[PDB]
Amino acid sequence: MELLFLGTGAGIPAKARNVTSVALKLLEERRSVWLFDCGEATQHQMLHTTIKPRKIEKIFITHMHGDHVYGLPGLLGSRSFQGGEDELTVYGPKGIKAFIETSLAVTKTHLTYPLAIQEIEEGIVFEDDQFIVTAVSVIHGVEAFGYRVQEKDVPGSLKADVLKEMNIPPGPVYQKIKKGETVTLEDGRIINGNDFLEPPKKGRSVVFSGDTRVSDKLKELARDCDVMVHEATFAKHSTTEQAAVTAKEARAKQLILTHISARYQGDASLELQKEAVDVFPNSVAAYDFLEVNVPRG
Amino acid sequence: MELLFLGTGAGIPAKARNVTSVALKLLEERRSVWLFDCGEATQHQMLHTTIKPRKIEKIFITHMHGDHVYGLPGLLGSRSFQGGEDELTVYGPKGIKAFIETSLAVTKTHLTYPLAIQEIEEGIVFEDDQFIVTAVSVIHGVEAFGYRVQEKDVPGSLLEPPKKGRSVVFSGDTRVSDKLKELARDCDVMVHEATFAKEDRKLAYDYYHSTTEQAAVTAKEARAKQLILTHISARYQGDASLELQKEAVDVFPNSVAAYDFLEVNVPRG
Ligand SMILES: [Zn+2]
Ligand SMILES: [Zn+2]
Repeated sequence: MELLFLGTGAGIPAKARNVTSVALKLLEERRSVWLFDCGEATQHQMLHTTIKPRKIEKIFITHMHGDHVYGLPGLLGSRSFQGGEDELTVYGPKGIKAFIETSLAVTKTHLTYPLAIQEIEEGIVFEDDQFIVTAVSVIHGVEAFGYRVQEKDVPGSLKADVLKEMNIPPGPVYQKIKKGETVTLEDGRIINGNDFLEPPKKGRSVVFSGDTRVSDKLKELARDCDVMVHEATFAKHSTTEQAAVTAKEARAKQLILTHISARYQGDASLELQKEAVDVFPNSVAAYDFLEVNVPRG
Repeated sequence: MELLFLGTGAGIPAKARNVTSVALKLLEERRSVWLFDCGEATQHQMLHTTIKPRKIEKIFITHMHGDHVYGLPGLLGSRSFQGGEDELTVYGPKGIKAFIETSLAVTKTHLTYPLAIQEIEEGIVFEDDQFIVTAVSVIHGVEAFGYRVQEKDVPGSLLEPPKKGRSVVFSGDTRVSDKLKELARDCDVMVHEATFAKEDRKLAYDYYHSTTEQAAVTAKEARAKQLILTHISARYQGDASLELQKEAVDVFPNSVAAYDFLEVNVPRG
């Protein structure tokens, strides 16, 4: 699991930073990538990476600002042009449906894959046996959402070499053992499946703020998360400091600041980082193509 | 008057070429720039030029395919973000209004300048005392147009010799069209798509595009003075693009394969 920042700017594109988009790579976990926001030229940034449109499974939009969505039509179109056939779901605030459906309609685009669009509300926006994503209205009167991607604890992996070494060849019995069932082997031995499973893997979690302002809702949303990705500036100081205080109180493990305006160049960026670091040591001022690993434990 | 190619690639963005957009720089003639088509990231390409969003006075869209229009919302947005107050007019086929209006409404974008959207029809789309811009239906499946930008002739100045208006023709996306060559009669510069190589007449037909040879032949029969090939598939970049060029050169000597950031001057003949 890794975060690959495709665009870390704000408002409008700059040679140094494209408008916002962060890729949550889950190749090992689901053979896919999930995108958080999708500003114009996001697919162009991807051309400089190993990420292809076909690998994108989901796209989550935090706010209906142009610098967060104008890259969607193009990305959806390229994925179709390239022959992607897997389903893709877009989650976003009200208006995302119209934006997408109207764009694809006027450009006479016929997708080669199933496309699901969900206009979200505070609560659980997606869940399966592996992950659960919750969305929260961060700022009191704002049509923006923060998201928490929570990887669920993973059942302990099977100690297959030990089984083979006990002369228990791969097959149906492996499934029962995996479930913790007691099994009767071909030679008559009785084996307790649980004795052959490693401890469960604790799920990791990444939180995406969606707005520069902070709140208690943000703090609780990010409680004990591995990485908190926050928008540091408005496209137009204490903001960063507050983000850092929030991460500290929420006990997040790492704070990454993105959505940095042109006003901050070169050293200015490092000063932004320093502001956060003074409160929360493990803080980062993201930059385009930065990649952050999210290890278990 | 110069042509600045911002994006010369076909269908989808490639590291080598971005999707379609050609800037007709008229700084000396009108103190502005006109854009023909606006694919995604056109504004990003502009960041590598001296052209700023506020200097864009008009945008002409050949057809509604994404690689020719997805850059509009961003560009219009940036122009506003940056304080532009001059009117901007966007011309395009039916649906262009819905595309732009929806995009701006869902993002609650309030432009700092007046925006006019003209859903065109074959014929004259714009005319003032200085220019006459005409559109003609081309062959591309979806409703598509080709454009001719005709600078009007002017009397000499206090006397100076008269000035013959220059002309530039844009094919947009299309299969070989007679109406195009007919509209492009005696034009100074013809910008024509060449999505496929000479020997790919079949693929060209199927995807409603043209070949290098077909473009060259159009220029030749229309008596254009210069031909510029654009909308190149990612299958011919680097020196392979030179091969495409040569195919054209063989029919029409004055032919050039465009590439991102290529700037071509349009001299008064
Ligand atoms: Zn095209
Ligand atoms: Zn087309």
